[PDB]
Amino acid sequence: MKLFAQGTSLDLSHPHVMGILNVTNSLIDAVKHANLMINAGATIIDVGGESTRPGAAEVSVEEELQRVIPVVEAIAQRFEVWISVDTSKPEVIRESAKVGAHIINDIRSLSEPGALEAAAETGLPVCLMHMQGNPKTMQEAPKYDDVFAEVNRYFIEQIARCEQAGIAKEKLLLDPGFGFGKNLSHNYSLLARLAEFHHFNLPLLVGMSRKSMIGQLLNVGPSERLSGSLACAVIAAMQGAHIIRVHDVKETVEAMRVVEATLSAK
Ligand SMILES: Cn1c(SCC(=O)Nc2ccccc2)nc2c(=O)[nH]c(N)nc21
Repeated sequence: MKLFAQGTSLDLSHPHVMGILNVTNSLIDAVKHANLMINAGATIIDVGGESTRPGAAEVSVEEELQRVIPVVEAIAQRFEVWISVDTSKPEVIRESAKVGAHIINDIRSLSEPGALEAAAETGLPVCLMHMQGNPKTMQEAPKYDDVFAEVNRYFIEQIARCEQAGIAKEKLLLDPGFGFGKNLSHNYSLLARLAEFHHFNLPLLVGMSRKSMIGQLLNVGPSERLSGSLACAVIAAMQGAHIIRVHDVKETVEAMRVVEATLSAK
């Protein structure tokens, strides 16, 4: 299983660690952080200029472009690493691809006006993530009759929507969207049944690093969640998840080697 973008490819025969690069001189530092994550073994950098917590500011198109595009460019020029852009805005999707972005990672699965068309035109890989509602309201009272079945249904419909716009199935990644309109119970149901999403024959991407599903279980703050984050990452990668989105790259990469050695022997 492979992905293709910007003339290169990503070989998904082993788990990949995707390092988080938040962009909120800013440019000097982002590049430094990207370099460390690459030295620690990250094969993808996820660049994002808009926060997804409920009180977060709606960032304007011009503010998001100013923060994200120079970082994406500066990485594609310096390094061989793949670049994921964490945006919902067609303009950022377009401008990101023009300066070397390899993956469109949209928490809203191209629901914004023009995002679907913009993504198709780039020809890049697209991640389709599940969220109930939207970031400012999704955690109030998340509800499912059956959370696995409903996330599954959502992937069926969104793959179809992507194909209808000329985005081939082979471009797509799927992500159950841990913490995106889900309580503690919902998150763990999804993680326990993650391997069952393989029936789509598509790369699974997961993001659980330092999240509330760990925080509520250990009753600790974000800085104290590493062990819980590694446990999540290992549980996911053992079930065949292809890309793991994390803050702590060195440690996750180390844990992924142990998983890979275990999977190779199986
Ligand atoms: C951009 N993005 C995010 S941002 C939220 C976050 O990191 N929260 C958070 C960070 C630190 C502490 C607590 C919560 N989560 C995902 C995900 O799970 N999947 C994909 N594909 N993209 C994603």
